[PDB]
Amino acid sequence: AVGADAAYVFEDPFNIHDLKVNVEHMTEKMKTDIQRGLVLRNEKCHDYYTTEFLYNLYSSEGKGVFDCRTNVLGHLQQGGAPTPFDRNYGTKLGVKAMLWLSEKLREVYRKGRVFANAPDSACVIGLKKKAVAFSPVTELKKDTDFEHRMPREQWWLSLRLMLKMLAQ
Amino acid sequence: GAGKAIGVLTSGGDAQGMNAAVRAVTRMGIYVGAKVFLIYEGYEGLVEGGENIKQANWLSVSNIIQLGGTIIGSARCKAFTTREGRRAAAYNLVQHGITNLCVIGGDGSLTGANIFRSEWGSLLEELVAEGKISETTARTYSHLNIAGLVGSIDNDFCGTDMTIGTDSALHRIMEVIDAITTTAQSHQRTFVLEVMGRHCGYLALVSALASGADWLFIPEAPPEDGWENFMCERLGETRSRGSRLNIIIIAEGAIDRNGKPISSSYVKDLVVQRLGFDTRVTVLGHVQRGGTPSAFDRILSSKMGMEAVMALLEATPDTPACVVTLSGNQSVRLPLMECVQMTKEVQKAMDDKRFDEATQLRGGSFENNWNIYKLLAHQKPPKEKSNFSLAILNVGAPAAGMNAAVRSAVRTGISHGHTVYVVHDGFEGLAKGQVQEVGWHDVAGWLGRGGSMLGTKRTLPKGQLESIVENIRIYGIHALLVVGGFEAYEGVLQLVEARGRYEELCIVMCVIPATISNNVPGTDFSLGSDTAVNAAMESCDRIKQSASGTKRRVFIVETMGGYCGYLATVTGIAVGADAAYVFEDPFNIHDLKVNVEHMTEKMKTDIQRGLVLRNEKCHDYYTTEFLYNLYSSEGKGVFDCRTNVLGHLQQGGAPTPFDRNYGTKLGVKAMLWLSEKLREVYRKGRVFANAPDSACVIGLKKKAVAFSPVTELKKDTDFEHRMPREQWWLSLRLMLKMLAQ
Amino acid sequence: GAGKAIGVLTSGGDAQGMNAAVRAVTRMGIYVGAKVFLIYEGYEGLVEGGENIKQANWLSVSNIIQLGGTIIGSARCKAFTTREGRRAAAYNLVQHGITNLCVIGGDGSLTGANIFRSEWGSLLEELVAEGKISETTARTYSHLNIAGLVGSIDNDFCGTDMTIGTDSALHRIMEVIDAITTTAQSHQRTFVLEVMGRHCGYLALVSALASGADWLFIPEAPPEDGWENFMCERLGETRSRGSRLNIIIIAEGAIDRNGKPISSSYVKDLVVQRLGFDTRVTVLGHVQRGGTPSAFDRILSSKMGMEAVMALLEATPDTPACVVTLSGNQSVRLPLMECVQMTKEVQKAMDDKRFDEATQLRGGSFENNWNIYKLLAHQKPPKEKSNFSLAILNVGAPAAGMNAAVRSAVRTGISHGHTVYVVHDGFEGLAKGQVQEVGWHDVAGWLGRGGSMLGTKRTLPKGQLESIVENIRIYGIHALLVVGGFEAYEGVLQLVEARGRYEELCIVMCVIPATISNNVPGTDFSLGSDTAVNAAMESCDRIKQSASGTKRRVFIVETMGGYCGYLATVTGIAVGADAAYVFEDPFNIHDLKVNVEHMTEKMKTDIQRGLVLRNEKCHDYYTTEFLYNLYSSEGKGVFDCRTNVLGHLQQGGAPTPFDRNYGTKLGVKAMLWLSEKLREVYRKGRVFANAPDSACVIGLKKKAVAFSPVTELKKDTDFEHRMPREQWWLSLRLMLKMLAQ
Ligand SMILES: Nc1ncnc2c1ncn2[C@@H]1O[C@H](COP(=O)(O)OP(=O)(O)O)[C@@H](O)[C@H]1O
Ligand SMILES: Nc1ncnc2c1ncn2[C@@H]1O[C@H](COP(=O)(O)OP(=O)(O)O)[C@@H](O)[C@H]1O
Ligand SMILES: Nc1ncnc2c1ncn2[C@@H]1O[C@H](COP(=O)(O)OP(=O)(O)O)[C@@H](O)[C@H]1O
Ligand SMILES: Nc1ncnc2c1ncn2[C@@H]1O[C@H](COP(=O)(O)OP(=O)(O)O)[C@@H](O)[C@H]1O
Ligand SMILES: Nc1ncnc2c1ncn2[C@@H]1O[C@H](COP(=O)(O)OP(=O)(O)O)[C@@H](O)[C@H]1O
Ligand SMILES: Nc1ncnc2c1ncn2[C@@H]1O[C@H](COP(=O)(O)OP(=O)(O)O)[C@@H](O)[C@H]1O
Ligand SMILES: O=P(O)(O)OC[C@H]1O[C@](O)(COP(=O)(O)O)[C@@H](O)[C@@H]1O
Ligand SMILES: O=P(O)(O)OC[C@H]1O[C@](O)(COP(=O)(O)O)[C@@H](O)[C@@H]1O
Ligand SMILES: O=P(O)(O)OC[C@H]1O[C@](O)(CO)[C@@H](O)[C@@H]1O
Ligand SMILES: O=P(O)(O)OC[C@H]1O[C@](O)(CO)[C@@H](O)[C@@H]1O
Repeated sequence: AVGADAAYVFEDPFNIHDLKVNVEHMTEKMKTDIQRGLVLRNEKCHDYYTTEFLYNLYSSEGKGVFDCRTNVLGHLQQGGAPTPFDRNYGTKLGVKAMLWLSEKLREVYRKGRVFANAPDSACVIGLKKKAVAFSPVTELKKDTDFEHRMPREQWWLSLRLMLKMLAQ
Repeated sequence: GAGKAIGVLTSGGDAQGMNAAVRAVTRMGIYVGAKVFLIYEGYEGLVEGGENIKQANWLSVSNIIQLGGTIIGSARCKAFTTREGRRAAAYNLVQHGITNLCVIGGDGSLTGANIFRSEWGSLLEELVAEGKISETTARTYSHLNIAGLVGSIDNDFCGTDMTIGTDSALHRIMEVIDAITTTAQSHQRTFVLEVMGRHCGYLALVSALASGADWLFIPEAPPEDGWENFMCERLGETRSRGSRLNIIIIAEGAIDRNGKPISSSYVKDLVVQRLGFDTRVTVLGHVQRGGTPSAFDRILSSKMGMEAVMALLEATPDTPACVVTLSGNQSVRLPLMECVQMTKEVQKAMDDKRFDEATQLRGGSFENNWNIYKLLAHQKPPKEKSNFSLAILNVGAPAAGMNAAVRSAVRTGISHGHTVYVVHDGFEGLAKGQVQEVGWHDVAGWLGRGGSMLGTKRTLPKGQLESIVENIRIYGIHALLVVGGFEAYEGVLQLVEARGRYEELCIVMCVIPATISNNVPGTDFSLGSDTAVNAAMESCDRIKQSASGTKRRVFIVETMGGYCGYLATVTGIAVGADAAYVFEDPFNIHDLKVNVEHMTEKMKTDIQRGLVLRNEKCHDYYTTEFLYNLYSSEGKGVFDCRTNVLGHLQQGGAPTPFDRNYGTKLGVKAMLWLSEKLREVYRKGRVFANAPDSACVIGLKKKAVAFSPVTELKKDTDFEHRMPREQWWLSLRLMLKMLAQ
Repeated sequence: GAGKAIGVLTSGGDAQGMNAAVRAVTRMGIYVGAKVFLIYEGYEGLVEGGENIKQANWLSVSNIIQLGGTIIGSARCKAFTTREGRRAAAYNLVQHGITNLCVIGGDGSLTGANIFRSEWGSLLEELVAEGKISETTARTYSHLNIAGLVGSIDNDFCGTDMTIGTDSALHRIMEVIDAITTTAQSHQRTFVLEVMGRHCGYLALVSALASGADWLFIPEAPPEDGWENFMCERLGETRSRGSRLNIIIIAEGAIDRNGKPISSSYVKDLVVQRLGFDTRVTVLGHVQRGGTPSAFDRILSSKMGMEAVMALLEATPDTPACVVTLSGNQSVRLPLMECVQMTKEVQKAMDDKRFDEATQLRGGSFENNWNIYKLLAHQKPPKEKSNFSLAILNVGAPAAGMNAAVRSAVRTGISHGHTVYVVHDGFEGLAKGQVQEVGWHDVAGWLGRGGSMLGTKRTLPKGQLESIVENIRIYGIHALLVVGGFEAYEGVLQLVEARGRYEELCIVMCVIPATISNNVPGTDFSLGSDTAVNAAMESCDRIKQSASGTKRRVFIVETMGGYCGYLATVTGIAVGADAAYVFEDPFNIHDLKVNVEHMTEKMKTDIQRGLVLRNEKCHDYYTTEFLYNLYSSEGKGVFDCRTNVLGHLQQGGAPTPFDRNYGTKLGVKAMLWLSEKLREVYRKGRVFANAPDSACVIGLKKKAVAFSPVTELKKDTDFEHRMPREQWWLSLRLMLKMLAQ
């Protein structure tokens, strides 16, 4: 969204050679009229190559050509008021989850008491590729990384090719 | 660069430092492309051959640099003196195709080595005659090239300022003497300490000078007739005038005027009979021949082993056999028979009761130390009583040796009849007053202490110059002796540059460089650097032991020294570090990658460890945490990484024997120069020092002492990074990088 | 809590550690509110009086804890044996109003002290009769209370497990022996080392056991008839079967069966005549009586000096005179004449040729060490040849002592006829195979090495348990001896808890605790802690020297040890640190303010320095950088602050004498227990260990050795912080805080 020259991410492992390759591209870009740069770093993309590491590397190997600074977008990223999409998306999910909840709740009522024991009674409402789906919470367990707290396969890894293409 | 073989052996009395020499000879010979053979048990295995000779790789001499003695034995041989044994030795070398030989040992082993060279051709002719070898082999290996290394604690060999292993022998001696002084002072006991040194008094003189001994017996200066009365007078004077203990050093070859040996038992019986003092006698024995080698011995043994390999590969049959030695503070190369003959001539002159001729043959440095020792041992009653007044300052960070230099300068000045003051806390004190007059006994026992008794500060004088000028005039101070680091040089320079504005600063000044970092211009060694290298070497040795226990580990160790990379460089040589990152050698990210891949390659071998040193200010960005993260990341799965920061442990505890003697000598010599200039600039009833020659830095140059003016050094100084432009020790980095794979 | 006086003196042969005792006696006596008087030159100044007695403040005993000998002299006196001298001594104490007296010294000085007490009343009566003092003064000071401290390197006093100064004497001896071994091994020479110990063989036995000496002469076990042949057989066997050198220890009071002294010169002449080996003789002499005190001596001297002050202030005239001693590992208190008489009875039994009675009177620990030494010196031919098979592992971080314990266990097992294996890199190795059988000579020379020769890892077994079970079954291993830290205890616990799922883990297991941090449950001391405390003490002493040179400075020093604050606590006691921040003593910001203001107050005095220790994990937030910023800010203008991080230097270099012997003893005893259980659980042709009693931790409890089951310790262990619930050493923190102002 901001035309960043690089975005370092856990899902795309990077070593010191990749950082050199990005630094020399930044040196080449500094010869042109657009004498600036911006690289993003996820807060836990690398165990060792932290943001201070990248600062020192970029400052050293780009000495004389450019200088370097660091920013840490803290809890500003949680945002102020929600966007129009978040308002509508939250409203729709609240209605649809409640409808599904009422349907299951009258389904599992028998002999004067509620009794939900099947795995289908504990679900995650979510917008899949096409439309809404209610995946059981236990069925998702085989597609979840509880160490890193994220799913195995993520749909948005295709966007990284566009990111790297739009940057020289 | 080579297609030939090298042989190496140790012979004679072992000395701690031989292992570093064998390592350096082996690794340089392998680097140059030559085959290296380790010859065990000295000449005995040279004659015997077979399993005693075996080819060595880069790992054969690994993990030995910190060990005393020698790993290849050095037994004594009798058959090699005979021609039958020498032809057998030549046959063994020919069977293994060895045409060069390195011998580490004293005068006798080197004499046998050259006799072996001098008839190598005839031995091959005899071997061909009996049919042991063919004619082609004799023609191929027709010559033998010899390079000699002098390993001995005695330090009698004439062509060498320091034999391999004598500094560490002094370390063992001073460890013993430092132990004795506590109980001796506690019980008020005299002690007679018998030191080794076959027919030489170097060890006894240096140890007596470093320990403040009350009397010394050396064969080079035997005591005069009726010396017993003079001994009793001195020892009675010391123990009467506040000296709680007395120490008597006696070499194992000491003699009288008639050449007859003086026994330590005699000295004990004399002091008991004629003074009644409770006394004891200790023979230090073979403790001197063992222990870990000191830092200087490792560095020197590495330099000499490298140079010996260069000599063996660049020699020709017309070239005479050579030894590699010290002259000044560089690795010179001399011919073997000249040095052997000069040592024998010294011994013969000393045996013929020509003690003056023997003294003049060895060199005048021994006589100067002998006179310095006698000057500082006891108080000769002064008679000059000049009107001159002095102050002595400590400035900069504390260094091990400041107390020795202050004691030497104070007592020399009291001997010259001056009123001596000492300033507490440096220029800051002199601004705040804090000046007191000092006597002979007020500085007793300071020789063995590290740190600073007066106190030291980094404060510079220009901010408090009005108060400094006031106190200079109140106490009538006519000269300053500022012993310290770069801040001392800066302060004396500021006082000189302010002479026009202030007349009282028209005053003689001398700077004794004393700092661990070795950054003061005008000298090769700053007082306190040897103690710091030894402390860092000990710490890094413990770290290597920790790393070798936890296999597949690398350590990043941070050394002090500011922008000066001396302390990291010589430390890394002394502990076999794989790299030492230094301001004077700029390094980028590519060099760090290159070092990481070498560490990965080394982790495939049997030596699965690593150690890289980093000066505390070698790089603006690539700090120690940066190197940690880089090494941990790119070496993931192969090894892990840890960091250590050697903080103010590098200032060391007690000073080494070298720092004690070096500080003592600089204090005497600076005071002599100070008195000479002070009586020179006295005219019409007042002192008036305005020329730039009156403000100087005493320092040991390449050869000997020199007094460089403080303003003349300004054009060779970096006041941004606080160090000189050109430094003599940048050559050692090539040896450091060579000894590491 | 007091309104009375204390007197203190040192007498007899000095020992390094007396200075710490004098400091602790003085500072505790001042803390309790009593006046303290330093009595110089021992009983000589007690009789002489006058200037020899002077009142002491908190700074009189400052900057002495790291010094050997004694600062108050300890001369010998002859007049005090007479009643005229004793009444003069009593008169001097009465003139200064001293009614309590602390005496530091051996049996003779304490005997004279009690004779002085036993007639104090009659001496006062005589002084009143001659008119020296008035009746009111005699009635006020009518009694004398005595507390004794045993300062001696010999360690002959019966009521004390360790006399003040014997551990440091062992440090001096091992420094000497470590020096000798390099040249001895280099030249293949026998050595005869004469150690002190007046009529006692403690020093010789411990040093021989720590150095792997090939023969020992002690008076408590004189050699049998015709011992010369047996000596020649052993020394010929060693030097024949790969032992390059031989070491012979000989106490200075050694004797034959007829009580006749055996001279070291005789031993030399015997080995020359009957074996022809090149040999030498060294008399270590008074080196043992001096040098810096080791860490244990400082800690012990501080504890005993505190306890002596408590005894003097809580005693009553009916109470007999007492000494403060060691029993187990606590500060007990015994009556003086009982211990004096028992020591004399031992000496008389040894003089009357009742060597068995003298041995049984001293204690069985000496005999056990004597048998352990003879077992491990040479290989007795085994005959059992059991089918049992063993493996030995190193786990955790490397510690100084692991190599000693492995050598002891391997050779004991080979003596018992077992097939012994060693695992390289711990449980990780055992998973990866890496098992090799080991022989007697395969472990020679390991006693003197730090770190780990086998290699150690933090890996735990449950992740590779299938591979571990496979290798256990392939090599037929029937027992494990896992020497290591908390990770070893955890691993053996995991193997025990997995016995139900895997049958091959039904196997006997023993854990030797070996780690610097002293965090393994089931023992008071872990193998390697003494070396680490000594290394940290040396480093902090150098730091204090740096701080005292740069006046008005405070240091924050970070120690290793995880969450266990043992290493920081005992280090801080050993170097007089003003504070030691520890996990077990929670501290908030108010405590840091309180310490900063005390440091500000201390900076007004003559001792303008400071030192606070911080365990590496004492606080989640208040890290070392936090303390740096706080101390620098709130102490701005008064002092500056610096930080040091003692990294893996605290793992130490070579092990101390204690770690060598302690590792050797634990290896033997663990192996004995292992063989006993292994033959107990053998039934119907197979080993089957399933009870919890078959998996244990060998450890030295309050009194003696115990084998606690690994599962029983689980209810007394903190697996979150990796340390036991209750720790014996939390009492030392009160002494630490008391000795600091
Ligand atoms: N003139 C000589 N000819 C042949 N070999 C010699 C000669 N002198 C000494 N050697 C050899 O040097 C070895 C030891 O030398 P030595 O003089 O005893 O000790 P150091 O090296 O301390 O002088 C001896 O084994 C001997 O074989
Ligand atoms: N501290 C000492 N140790 C060893 N020898 C000494 C010492 N002091 C003096 N000597 C020697 O004893 C002799 C007498 O001392 P000397 O310096 O000549 O006194 P003087 O000033 O009367 O000439 C000299 O030969 C000297 O070299
Ligand atoms: N411990 C050491 N550190 C550095 N250099 C040393 C050391 N020991 C000796 N040297 C060098 O070898 C020389 C030996 O000194 P020496 O001849 O005894 O007295 P002097 O320095 O007065 O000539 C020294 O000048 C020095 O250059
Ligand atoms: N029986 C005694 N009566 C009085 N004083 C004694 C007695 N025994 C020893 N002393 C005093 O103890 C001092 C030294 O004691 P000593 O036995 O010689 O050394 P140590 O403390 O090692 O045993 C002597 O000065 C002596 O005055
Ligand atoms: N390494 C040694 N050092 C000192 N004394 C020893 C040593 N080995 C044995 N002895 C003693 O010499 C004697 C003979 O040795 P011993 O252990 O009895 O052999 P054996 O198994 O034949 O009985 C014994 O009295 C023993 O205590
Ligand atoms: N260096 C030390 N560190 C800690 N404790 C020690 C040290 N030295 C001795 N001790 C303690 O004093 C005792 C002396 O040990 P010792 O009697 O020689 O043999 P053993 O330990 O087998 O009984 C030890 O058990 C120990 O509790
Ligand atoms: O560089 P100098 O002034 O010669 O002294 C070296 C000392 O100075 C230091 O910077 C220490 O500075 P501080 O004592 O002020 O902390 C170290 O490099 C070293 O301990
Ligand atoms: O806590 P342990 O396992 O008993 O050993 C103590 C050592 O272990 C350490 O954690 C060091 O760990 P590393 O060697 O892995 O860096 C330190 O607390 C200390 O050096
Ligand atoms: O060990 P050895 O053979 O007695 O050697 C003694 C000699 O060693 C030396 O250090 C030189 O070999 C001399 O000081 C001493 O005289
Ligand atoms: O210094 P001195 O008086 O010769 O003392 C020797 C004795 O000192 C001791 O250390 C005990 O006083 C004994 O080992 C030795 O016999």
